[PDB]
Amino acid sequence: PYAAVNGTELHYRIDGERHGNAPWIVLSNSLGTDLSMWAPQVAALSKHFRVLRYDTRGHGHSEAPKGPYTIEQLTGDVLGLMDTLKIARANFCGLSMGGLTGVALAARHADRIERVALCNTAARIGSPEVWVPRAVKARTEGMHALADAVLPRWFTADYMEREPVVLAMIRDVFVHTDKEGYASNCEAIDAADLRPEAPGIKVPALVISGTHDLAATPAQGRELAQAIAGARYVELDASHISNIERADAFTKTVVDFLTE
Amino acid sequence: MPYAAVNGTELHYRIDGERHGNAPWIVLSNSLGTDLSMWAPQVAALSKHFRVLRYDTRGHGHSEAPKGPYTIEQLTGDVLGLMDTLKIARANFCGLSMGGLTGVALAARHADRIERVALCNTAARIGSPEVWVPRAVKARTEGMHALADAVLPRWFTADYMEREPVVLAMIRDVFVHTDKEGYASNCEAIDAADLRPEAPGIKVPALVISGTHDLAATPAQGRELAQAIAGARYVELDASHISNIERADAFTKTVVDFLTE
Ligand SMILES: CC(=O)CCC(=O)O
Repeated sequence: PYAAVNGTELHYRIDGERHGNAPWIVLSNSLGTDLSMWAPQVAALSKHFRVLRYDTRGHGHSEAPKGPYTIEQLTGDVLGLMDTLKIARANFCGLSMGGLTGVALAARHADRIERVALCNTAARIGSPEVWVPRAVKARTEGMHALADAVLPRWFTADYMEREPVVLAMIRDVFVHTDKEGYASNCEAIDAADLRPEAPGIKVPALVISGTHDLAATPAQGRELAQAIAGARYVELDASHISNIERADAFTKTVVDFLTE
Repeated sequence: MPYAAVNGTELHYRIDGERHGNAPWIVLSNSLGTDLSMWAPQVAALSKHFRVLRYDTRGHGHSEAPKGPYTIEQLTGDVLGLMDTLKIARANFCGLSMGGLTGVALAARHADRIERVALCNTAARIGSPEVWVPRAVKARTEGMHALADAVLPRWFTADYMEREPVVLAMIRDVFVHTDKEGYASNCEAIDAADLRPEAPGIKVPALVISGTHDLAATPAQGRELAQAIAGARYVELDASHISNIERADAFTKTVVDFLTE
């Protein structure tokens, strides 16, 4: 399944009661992942929602158009996807760059968003010292070279040692991400600072951060939550891909929040 | 992502290791209801010694699901057409379940295309009409969620499943999103393939890996397979049917030492 959205082709995947009547949840992935990263949440979510997952532009089985990409393109893909599938309004749960997209969507397109879960993210993620070298390395050396540095930021060393099959699966998706699509998203993320509009988010919002997350910090998640009136901040004992390392605690947090 | 139009279909494939290097090739072939992510625990170790080709079997993953039923000849020709497309002249081959079955066909009917074969959680005749006929009906008329609850417990021991809920969820996600017609047509292929008369004809070094808890393809069938094949060797792992996941480390080691001996 693929949807032509902005003259760009996105791979997507639906779970839950299709004939049924349940609210939608849209899930939005981290840089260097694909929609498989949400597999631990799919069962619980499916009990309450129709679930829409997709591969972000430049990722997974989606197209990689010419970059640099921008936050507005990443926001527009989600809206266009929902347009295509005739989803008038949905809950939204995004991780890292997925959370950043959630910020833009919630601030600017609340008529399309019911509730927002903003996970392992910040209103402004990283800095040019992170994103510029990362995009050069991606472009000039390929993704295999990048995995060694990036993957340790995603999971604690204990989790990786204990779970070499999960790590190998996640690493395989990262290392096979289109290097240009990857760099072009590095550019979108670096260019995006949504700090000015976080305070304009008026939908119910949950911010999840990982205690051990160095890519988007607990301080950043608290800053994001404090900007949003009524936002709830939850910290998990995890690093950056918290929905995997702490799947049960993540899933329970998000489901409880969304079914309020 | 990479696709090749081959044998009258389109297959999604993936290459690891230096693709223009000089290391021998290895082609991996997946189980029914999986996609090429199932071999992710082996990729790192095999990339050290080999150029690695993985692919989504027809009806699976991101490959096309053409009109079924499928046959063991379509499945074999798929591997061959992919190799041909990549200019791969010969390769080691490691297949799990229907992948191991494909590997028996390939090693028997295409010895010159094959270096060494690892035939994993498999048999020269897998299951029986009493399993495959209702399976195909169920997949086609009820969809894959229904099948997942019956099939998945046959792939891992209870304890692994309890200990490894993230691995299970990811494997289940691929299984439940398999095209149902694609899956049923492969059921038909496997049920029709009885490679037992052809196995004694295999001329290349073979390794047979079986899981002591595998009910879908048994140790006993693993031994018969190994005994049909001149010089084949048999190794049994403390696992059920998807042994390259449940006992990844031992599986990897076994396959690597055998293929590089
Ligand atoms: C791989 C599959 O879907 C069936 C295997 C079995 O007979 O249990």
